[PDB]
Amino acid sequence: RGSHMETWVLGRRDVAEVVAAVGRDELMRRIIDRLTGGLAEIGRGERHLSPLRGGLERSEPVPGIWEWMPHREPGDHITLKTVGYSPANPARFGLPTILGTVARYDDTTGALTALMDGVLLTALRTGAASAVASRLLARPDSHTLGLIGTGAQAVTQLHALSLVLPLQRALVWDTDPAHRESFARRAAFTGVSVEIAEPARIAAEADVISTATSVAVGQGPVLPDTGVREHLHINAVGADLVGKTELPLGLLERAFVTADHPEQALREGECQQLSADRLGPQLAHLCADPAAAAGRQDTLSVFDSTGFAFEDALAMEVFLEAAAERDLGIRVGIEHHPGDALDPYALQPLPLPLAAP
Amino acid sequence: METWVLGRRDVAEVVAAVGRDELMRRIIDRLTGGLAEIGRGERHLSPLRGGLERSEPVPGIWEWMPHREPGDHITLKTVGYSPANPARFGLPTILGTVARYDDTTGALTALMDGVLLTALRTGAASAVASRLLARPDSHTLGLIGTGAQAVTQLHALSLVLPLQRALVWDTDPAHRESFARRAAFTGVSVEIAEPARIAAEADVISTATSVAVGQGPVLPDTGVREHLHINAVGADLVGKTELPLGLLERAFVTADHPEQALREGECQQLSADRLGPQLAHLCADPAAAAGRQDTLSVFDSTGFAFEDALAMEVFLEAAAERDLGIRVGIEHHPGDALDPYALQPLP
Ligand SMILES: NC(=O)c1ccc[n+]([C@@H]2O[C@H](COP(=O)([O-])OP(=O)(O)OC[C@H]3O[C@@H](n4cnc5c(N)ncnc54)[C@H](O)[C@@H]3O)[C@@H](O)[C@H]2O)c1
Ligand SMILES: NC(=O)c1ccc[n+]([C@@H]2O[C@H](COP(=O)([O-])OP(=O)(O)OC[C@H]3O[C@@H](n4cnc5c(N)ncnc54)[C@H](O)[C@@H]3O)[C@@H](O)[C@H]2O)c1
Ligand SMILES: N[C@@H](CCCC[NH3+])C(=O)O
Ligand SMILES: N[C@@H](CCCC[NH3+])C(=O)O
Repeated sequence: RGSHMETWVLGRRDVAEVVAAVGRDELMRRIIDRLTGGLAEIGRGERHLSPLRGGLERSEPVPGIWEWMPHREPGDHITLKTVGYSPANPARFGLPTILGTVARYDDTTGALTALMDGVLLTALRTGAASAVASRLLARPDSHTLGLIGTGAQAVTQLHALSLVLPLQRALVWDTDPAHRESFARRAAFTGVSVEIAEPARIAAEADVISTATSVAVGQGPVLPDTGVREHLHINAVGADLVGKTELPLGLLERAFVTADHPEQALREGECQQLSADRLGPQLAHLCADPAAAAGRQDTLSVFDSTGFAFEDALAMEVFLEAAAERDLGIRVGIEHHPGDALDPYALQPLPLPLAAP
Repeated sequence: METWVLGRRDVAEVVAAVGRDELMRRIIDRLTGGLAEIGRGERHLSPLRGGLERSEPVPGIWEWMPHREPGDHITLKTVGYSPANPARFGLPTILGTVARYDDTTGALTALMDGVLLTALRTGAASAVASRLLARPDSHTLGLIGTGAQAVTQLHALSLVLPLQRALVWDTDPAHRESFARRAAFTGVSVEIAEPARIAAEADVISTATSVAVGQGPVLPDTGVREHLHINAVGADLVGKTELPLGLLERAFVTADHPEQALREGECQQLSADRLGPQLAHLCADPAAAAGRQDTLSVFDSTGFAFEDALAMEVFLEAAAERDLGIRVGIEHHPGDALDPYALQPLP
């Protein structure tokens, strides 16, 4: 742990190479497996939920939030995801709405040991979480997926869920016609047929639904309370600003609701709409004991998804394992570790030339 | 767009090209101007920092410190306090990094060392406060704690006050005995002296210790020169203080960040209504300080992220001028913003 040590940086090209080498399906399966196992450890009391995430809300050019998401594994390392939600990014800047990075700090010394992209990782672990929850709460013969919001998360929602359920078709809606019209192309690699459908038809026909929209505060719901199939399972994934919800209260009030992180869901999930005592067991509890969801595949269920840093730490480990196996990334001395630990000015600039000019 | 990364080597090169005094002055100047802007209501204090307490190896904390300049950028310092680092690992107790994110898009635009930058802006803040609240003819500086921050407390204060000597103490004999050579570059003579003597002879003191919660105080509850000014710089865990209560309770106290001070500063010992005007208020109206040079004063320093934003800008200006640093594509920006898998080209 001496001063010599440096930070392992995985850039955009290294993350691409992991995907190419491992393959999209297998990478996602790995992340599903890792999350499943980690959530079960939480459910058994072996590990703790992450502290509540925090952020700085920004009103322009459309309201969004930039957040910090710490998770400590005592004695090992601290993970921090720094992540923005800026829902004008695609149309104004050609950038994703969700832009972030994930860092690892040594628990013992506090040294920054690794840093990587958070955009891909976030999309993957968020799809994976919906898959963990849906494998438990959706009918195992579910064939039709509904998606409300067909932006970036929708892509990994469909992908992840196609890996745990025998999906054959997706019925999809977005309030931006261009975004719903491009979804078939973005979704084609999954082999799942895509059709555009209005929310009322999605509600009526889907076996499982994911909502993942940039709906503004107080502008929900995004799925009307219009008649749904009895066994419907919904992943409510949209999460950013306090005040943002996507599901109608009438539906939520008659569902079995599992939150990823109950205290956080009550603040910024659909559980904003509910009292604490109406919540079913949390996702970690279901992972430790799937029968705590007994019977809930045949009745209305909702997985309230907010995202928490433990999920990022687990996904990051999957990337760092595959990247280490292929020798990827670079090492950069970012942090100053002075030769004399008590002398901040003990720096080492490049030596000066000796020869006469 | 890619992230501009300034590592230890680039930071060393800034110091070598600009020089230590000049770099410190720039930071003093930027902070003085920034704090005065806060004091006029043109800018605002950072939100309260947060952290994760760590019990081992000895109690420490790893913290996150955000600051937003709306429409411009967001700064985040991530910083550990791990006071076994020097002796166990040869690492500084304070280890961190500073990142900048575009406010509009969220994108990570710059990343740099936080170790040097922390020590500089922390010295600078004491200099800002001391120029206001110490006697202008102050000749004797006292330092309690002679580790990393002491070096920049001395340097910064030597630039703003006519200091002739530093009386110093550390509970680790090796740490006090090495201080004269770490300080030599400042031209201020160093003498090792016990806390009772430092308390009684200093014109200005900075306390900057890794004292544990429940340990200390680091000066005795004694009589002091009437005009004594103290910078209380140690700050880490909730619970941690350095000064005796009887000294604090008869001082005029200014905090860098009053809410933060009340939680993790000397002001943890005081009720909220005993804090006086904050540092930014004095910076915008130096006349409010001028009567308090001749009676006991304390600057309660915790550090806040605005200071890190300002110091980082100084470094980025100097680095751009010499085109230092590298560019790394860290964040994935997919060719289609709505397609996370659009990673093309595959390697
Ligand atoms: N739960 C988690 O772990 C997690 C993680 C990542 C992102 N998120 C959240 O998922 C949501 C979507 O993120 P993204 O990366 O897909 O954003 P995106 O901008 O790529 O896609 C969101 C889409 O929602 C559409 N939309 C807005 N209002 C709508 C409405 N009323 N009905 C239908 N569609 C609507 C937009 O037109 C856009 O296509 C955000 O709230 C984001 O913060 C959650
Ligand atoms: N802005 C701020 O106010 C700010 C910024 C950086 C660091 N700090 C804080 O300043 C303190 C010191 O940081 P550092 O980087 O110099 O750490 P360091 O470990 O380099 O030096 C601390 C020194 O304090 C000494 N010490 C411990 N207990 C003492 C006692 N009772 N009396 C005298 N000396 C004692 C130690 O032996 C050590 O040499 C920490 O609390 C740190 O978190 C505050
Ligand atoms: N400003 C709020 C945001 C909470 C997180 C919202 N997803 C906070 O820091 O507490
Ligand atoms: N655990 C506390 C620590 C505050 C920072 C102390 N200097 C928090 O997150 O609020």
